[PDB]
Amino acid sequence: FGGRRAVPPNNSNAAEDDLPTVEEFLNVTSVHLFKERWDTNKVDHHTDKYENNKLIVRRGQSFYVQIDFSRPYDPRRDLFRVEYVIGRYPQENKGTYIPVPIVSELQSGKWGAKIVMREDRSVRLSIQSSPKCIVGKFRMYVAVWTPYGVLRTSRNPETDTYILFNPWCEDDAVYLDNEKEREEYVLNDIGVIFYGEVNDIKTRSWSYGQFEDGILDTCLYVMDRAQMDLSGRGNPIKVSRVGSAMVNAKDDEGVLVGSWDNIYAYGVPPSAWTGSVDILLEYRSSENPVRYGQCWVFAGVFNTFLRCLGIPARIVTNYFSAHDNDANLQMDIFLEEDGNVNSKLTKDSVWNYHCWNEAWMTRPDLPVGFGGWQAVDSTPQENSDGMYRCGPASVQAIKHGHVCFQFDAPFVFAEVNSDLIYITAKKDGTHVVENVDATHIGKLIVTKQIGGDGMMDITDTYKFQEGQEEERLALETALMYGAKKPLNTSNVDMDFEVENAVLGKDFKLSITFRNNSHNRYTITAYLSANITFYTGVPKAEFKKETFDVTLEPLSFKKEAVLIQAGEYMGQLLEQASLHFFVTARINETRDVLAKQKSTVLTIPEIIIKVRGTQVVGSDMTVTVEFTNPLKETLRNVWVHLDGPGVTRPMKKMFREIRPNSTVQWEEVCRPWVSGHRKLIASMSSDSLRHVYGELDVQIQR
Amino acid sequence: FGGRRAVPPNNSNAAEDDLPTVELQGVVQEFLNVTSVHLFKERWDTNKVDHHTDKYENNKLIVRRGQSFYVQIDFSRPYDPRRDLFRVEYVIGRYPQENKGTYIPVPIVSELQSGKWGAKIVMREDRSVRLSIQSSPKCIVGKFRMYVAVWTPYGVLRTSRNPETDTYILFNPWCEDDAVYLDNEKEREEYVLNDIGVIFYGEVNDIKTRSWSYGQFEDGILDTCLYVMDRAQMDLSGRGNPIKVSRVGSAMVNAKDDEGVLVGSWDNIYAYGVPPSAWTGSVDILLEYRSSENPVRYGQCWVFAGVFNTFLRCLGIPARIVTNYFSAHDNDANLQMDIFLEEDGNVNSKLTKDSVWNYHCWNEAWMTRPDLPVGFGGWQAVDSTPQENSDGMYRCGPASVQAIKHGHVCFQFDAPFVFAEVNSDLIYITAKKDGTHVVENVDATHIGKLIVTKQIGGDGMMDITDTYKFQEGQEEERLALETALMYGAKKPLNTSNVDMDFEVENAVLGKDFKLSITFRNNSHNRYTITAYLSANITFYTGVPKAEFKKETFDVTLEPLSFKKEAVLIQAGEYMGQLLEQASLHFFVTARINETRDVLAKQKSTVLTIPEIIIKVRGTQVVGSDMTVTVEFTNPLKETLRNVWVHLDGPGVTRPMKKMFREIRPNSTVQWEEVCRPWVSGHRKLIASMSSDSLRHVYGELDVQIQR
Ligand SMILES: [Ca+2]
Ligand SMILES: [Ca+2]
Repeated sequence: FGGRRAVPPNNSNAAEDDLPTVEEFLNVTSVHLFKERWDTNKVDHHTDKYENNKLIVRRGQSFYVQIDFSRPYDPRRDLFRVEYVIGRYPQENKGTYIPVPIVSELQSGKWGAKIVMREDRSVRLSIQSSPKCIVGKFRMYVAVWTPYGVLRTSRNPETDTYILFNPWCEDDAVYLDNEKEREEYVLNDIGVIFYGEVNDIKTRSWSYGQFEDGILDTCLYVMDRAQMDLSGRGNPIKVSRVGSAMVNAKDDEGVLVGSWDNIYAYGVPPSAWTGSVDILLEYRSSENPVRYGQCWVFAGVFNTFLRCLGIPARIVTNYFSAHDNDANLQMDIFLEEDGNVNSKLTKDSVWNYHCWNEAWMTRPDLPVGFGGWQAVDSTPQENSDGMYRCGPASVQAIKHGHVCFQFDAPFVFAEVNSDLIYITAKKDGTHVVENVDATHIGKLIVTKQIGGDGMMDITDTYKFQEGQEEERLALETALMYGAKKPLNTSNVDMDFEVENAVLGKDFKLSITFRNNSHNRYTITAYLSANITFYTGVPKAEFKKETFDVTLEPLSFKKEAVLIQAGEYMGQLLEQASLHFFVTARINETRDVLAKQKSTVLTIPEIIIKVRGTQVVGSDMTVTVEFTNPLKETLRNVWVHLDGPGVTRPMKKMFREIRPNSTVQWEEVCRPWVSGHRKLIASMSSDSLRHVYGELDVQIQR
Repeated sequence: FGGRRAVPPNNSNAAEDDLPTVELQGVVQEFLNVTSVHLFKERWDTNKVDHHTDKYENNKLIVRRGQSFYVQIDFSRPYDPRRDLFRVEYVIGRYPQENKGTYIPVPIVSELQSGKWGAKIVMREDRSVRLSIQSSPKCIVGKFRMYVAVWTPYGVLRTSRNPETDTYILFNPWCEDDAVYLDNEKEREEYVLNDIGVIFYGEVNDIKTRSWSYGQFEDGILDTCLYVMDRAQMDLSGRGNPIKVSRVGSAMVNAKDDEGVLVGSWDNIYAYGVPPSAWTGSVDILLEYRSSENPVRYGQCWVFAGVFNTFLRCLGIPARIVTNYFSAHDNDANLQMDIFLEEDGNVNSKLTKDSVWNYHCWNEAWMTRPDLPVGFGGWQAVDSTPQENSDGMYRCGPASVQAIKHGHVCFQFDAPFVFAEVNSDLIYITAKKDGTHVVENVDATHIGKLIVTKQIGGDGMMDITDTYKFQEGQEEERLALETALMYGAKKPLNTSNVDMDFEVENAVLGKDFKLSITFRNNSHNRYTITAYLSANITFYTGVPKAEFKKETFDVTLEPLSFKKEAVLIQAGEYMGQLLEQASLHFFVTARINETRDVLAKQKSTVLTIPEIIIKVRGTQVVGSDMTVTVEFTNPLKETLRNVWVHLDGPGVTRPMKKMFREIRPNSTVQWEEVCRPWVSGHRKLIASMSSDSLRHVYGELDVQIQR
C-alpha cells in the first residue's frame, strides 16, 4: 500500500507522465514558437547564446507563440488554453501543472496568455509566466475544453520550453538592477580566479561555459540528482542551498571529489581544470563524481550552475582564510617560553586564499535589508549540521554581525573575521596569551571586475573598518548569535618582508626591529620557513634560523637573510607556497613579538598564439607553447586547452619535456561564437603543475 | 599528503591514540609513580547516586558534567606538595587537542572553581591522595579515557591505557550552569530518569495510549548512543552542544539508504522487516542497529520518536514525545491544505491528494538557546520524521517551541515547517468543468486541534496545545500568524447562515456504528440542501485507500432551526478492508441550492482493537523468578497467520517475542516466560501482537518489584 503520501515525490524534471489526449470543437494543427536565436523571443529573453534549439525564456516575462487550428477560433464557442507541465506527478497546487488562462490583459505576476493576433486559423499569443515560476524544462500542451471532456495536444518534444531565472524581470527575486552587472554576472561565460597570496596576487582564467551545448541540461540533472522537489526549483535560495550541496561529492553522489593530496592518483589534478564544462559533462556522462577538485574548482562549477540557470553569481577570493573555523574567532599559534613556535600544538592554519561564490537574490525570509549578494561556500567545513557547504549567508548580515539568520552565517563571518592569538605554552603545562592580531584574516577579499579581467576589491562588503564602532557593533552582535571567543583578551616593533621569486631563484628576506624606548634590549628572534600547501597546511621546515639581536634606544635595526633556491627546490608543493614565522622573545620583559607572511614562487606560463583566419565558422590554428625552464625532465606533461565558444576542452600529454625544451601543439579550431573570446590552457605533468596561460582572440562574424 | 587539514577530523569517540607514558625532550628517576586509581564508581556509592547515573546497567564510572566527583590516587610514595607536580587527564578520540576540548588536563587546585575543570586534593593518607574533580558544564559528552601524569622538568611521565578508568561524562539537567538545566526534580525525574513512556495515538475524539520502553539505562544503550554519533561522524567538539546533538542525532534516526537507525515504511505489508506496530520499545531496535551496523526495518513516526527520546534521555538531555492531532505534515511551509470539490458539492478525490494525519508524533528536547534572542529556550521541537524543509527531505528542528507560538520562524531550525504542522487551514475549493477554481470556505479549526504528552504524575495526558499556539480568535494569535507570514510561512491563496457539523460514534472493530449530521439554519430564509457523505478507509497518515460508503441526501432547512440526519454504518460495510490502525475518514459536504453556498466538514474514527492480557505470579523481587503470562484472544471471525507476540518491560525483561503460525477464530494463545527482574520499584510489562493481518495490538501490566 502507498501509505506515506498519496502522490509520490515530484523531484525529477527528467521524469514524465502521460497526459491523456482525451479527458468540430477546434483541434490544433501546428504550433509556432518563434524560437530561433535571432528572433524576438530568445533575443529579448536573453537566451540567444545557449547552444540549444528549444525555446528558452525567463520567468516573469512575456513571450510569443502561435497556435494554428483546424478552423478559426471564435470567442463565442471555443475554450482552450496552453498548459506547461513538469515532472512525473504534475499538480496545479504545487505549480507543476500550469494551465495558462486566456486573459484580456496580462496581469503583473501571474500566468496568462493574451490573444494578440487572429488571422484565418491562427492565433498569436503573448504568454506571461509568473515571476515565482519553477525553473526547469516544461512540456507544452494545448487543451480544448468541450462538453464531455477536454481535448489536448499529444506529446510534442519540439515544443519543450525552458523557463529560467530572470535577473531583468523586476518582479523576480533574482532581479539585478543594472545592465552592466547583468552581462558580467549572468551573460559572461569566461571568468577569472585570484590565487597566490595577498602580496603577490596571481590570476588565471576559467571557462564557465554555461551556454555550451549540454550544460543547461546537466544543470537540471544536477538537481534531479539531489532529488530536488520540483516545487522548490523556483526559489533561488533553495536552488543555491541544494545546489552547492551537490558540488562536493559526498561519497558517490555529488559532482566533484575533493582532494588536496598533491598526487591525485586515480584522477585529474585540480590544477589541471580549465573550466566547468568537461567536468559537468563528465558528471552527466558518467553519473558519478568527477575526480578531483578544490575550492576554486568547486567555485568554478557552481558559478556555471547559477549563471546557467539565471541567478547572477560571481566567485570571490578571500585572503588569509579561516576555514574549518567552527564559528570561533581565534586561530592559535603556540609559542615556547623560548619565543619559538611550538609546531606540535600549532595545528590550525589559515588558508593563503579561499574562494567561494556569491549569488544575487532577495531574502524575503529575512528582515529587510539583507538581499543582494549571498555568500555560498561549496567547500564544506563543520557547520551546525555537520561536514557541509555553507550558505547562502547574506553578505550584508555578515557585515553587520546578524549571524542568527540562515544559512551558516557564523562560519562565513569567522572565515573573514578571526584574529590570530599568540600563546605561550609553558614547560609546566599552563598557557599564557602573549599577543592578539586582529588584522591578518580576511585582509583582502577579491573578485573579477565588471568591465574586464581586472581585480575588484570587495573587502568592505563583508566587513567594516578595523577600530570604528561599526565593526565593533558587528562584532558584539555576532558574539550573541553564534560567534565564539573562548579565551579572553615593551615598545619594540618587529616586522619582516620576504621577497617574491621565480620558481628556482634565490630570494631575500628582511626583519626590522624598532625600539622606541629609552632602554637597551637583548632579544632572540627566530625564523621558521615552512613549505605549505595553499591551505596553509605545513609540509616541512626547509629553513630554520636563529637571530640574536641587541636593540638600543631609539634604534631601528634591520637584519637580512637569503633563502637559497636549493633550500626549497626539492620540496615545494603544487602552487609553490612558502610560509614564514619570525617570533622574538625579548629578555628583560619576557614579552613576545610575532609575525607571519606567506609567499608563493611565481610559476611558469603556457604560450598561446594564433594564425589563420578568425571568423565564426572559420578555421584558425592555435598553438599551445610550453618552455619548461627547469632542471628536471618532466614526465607525463599533460597540457589542456579550453576557450568558451572557440573550442571544447581538450588535453594532450607529452611523454617528457627535458630541461629548457619547448614543446608545441597546434590545434585547428573553428569558432561558433563571434566577438571577444579567449583561448585557455593549463599544464600538469607528474610533478610540476598549476601552470597556466591564455590568449585573447577576436572572432569575427 | 593531506593538504586539506593539518590534523584529521576527531569525529569518533571509539577511536583512540596512544598517549606516551614518557614524553621527554632535551637532556639529563623516581618522581612519583601511580600505584593505582580508585574512582568510586559502585552503583550504591555517592559518585553515581549523586550524579543520578546509578540506574545505568554499566560498571564503568558515569558522571554528569559541571558537578564534582571523587577519585583516589595511590602513589608510590607520599605526595609531597613541595616538589611533586601532577594532574589527571581526560582524552577523547584519535586526535585530542586542548584547543578543541578533547584533551583535558585537570589542574590540582586550592579550591574548585565555578564551571572550570579542576581537581582539589581533598585528602592525603599513606601514599594515597583523594581528589574532588569538577568538570566544566560545557564539557563534550562521551566516554573519556583517564590518565595521570607527573611533570618532571624534562617532559612528563604518565599512566598507561587502562580501560577500567574510562569515564562517561553526560549532560547534566541537575547543574544550574549546564545548558540543559531543568529546575525542579519532578521534571528531571520525568524527562530524564523515567525509562518508560506512553505514546498517544488514535484521533482527537478517541485518544489511544500504549506504553513504550525507552530503556536508556539497559545494558548496551549508552554505548549505542555514542555509536550513533560515531556513525554520523559527529565532530567530538560538537557533542557538548545539546542543540547540535539533537540536530545530528535526529537526522540519524531515519535511514536514508544504508545510513540511519530505522528504515521508515508506511506500506501495510512490511515484507522483510518487523512491522512498526510490533515494536514495544527502543531497546531491541538500537541493539540491532549496533550489531548489524545497518538500518532496522521498519519504523513510522512514533517509532522514530521513541528511539530518539531514548537517545536524548540516555545522554542526559531532558526529552518527551508529543502527539499532534490532525497534523499537516509535508506542508512546505504552506498554511493551506486543499480539498477540491466538484460543482455539485461532492469531494473531488482525484484532485484532493493532500491528507491530514489523524495524529503525528515528534519529540521535545529541553535546552537553552544562546544562539537565539532571549526567551526561546525550554522545549525545542525536533521531528525525525522527514519532510521537505529548506535543505531537502530531512527531519526538522530543534525549533524553539516559544518561537513557533509567536510566529518568530526566521530562527533556526525549520521553524516554518513545524509552525505549519500545527497552524494550517483546510481550504475547500471547487474545481469547475471549465477548469477554473473557486474558494468556498476555510476551516481554520481542524489542524493542530490537540497537542498532547504524558503527565509527570503517571500515564495520563497533558494538553500542551497552548505551548504551541495562543487561543483561537484573539490578538496574540493573529500577530503570531502575521509575524510568521513575513519570515517563511506561506498562504498561497487569499480568503447564507447555515452551519453544519457531525459526530461519529466510536466503535469496537467488528461493530456497527452511527454517524449523525446536524444543520443549523440561523437565518430567516428557508433553504434546500443536498448533502454528500463519503467514508474512506485510510492510513493513520490520512492517505485513503477506498471509499467504503457514499450517501447523498436532500434536506429542507426551515428558517431558524436544527435538522439532524442519522446514518448507520454496518460492520459489513468496512470489515474486510481496514489498514493497520483501523482508521476511517468521513467527509460531509453539502450545497445550499438558493445561494450556491458550500458547507463542508471532516472527521476520522479509529476502530478500537482489543488488548493483549498480561499476568504475573511468583516472587516479584529483584533477582527472584516470577512467571509472566501473556495471552491474546483472536477477536476476528477470520483466522490469523504468523501471529507474533512481543513482551517487554525495562528492568524486568529484555525484549523478546514468540510466534504462532495460526490462531483460529475465537481461539486464545498463551506465552509464559520466567523473568528475573533486576530493577525494583514500579515497573511495567508491555506486549504487542502483529500478524500477517491484524496488528497494532498492545497490552501491559504494572508490577511492583520487591527488593
Ligand atoms: Ca579582523
Ligand atoms: Ca488554527
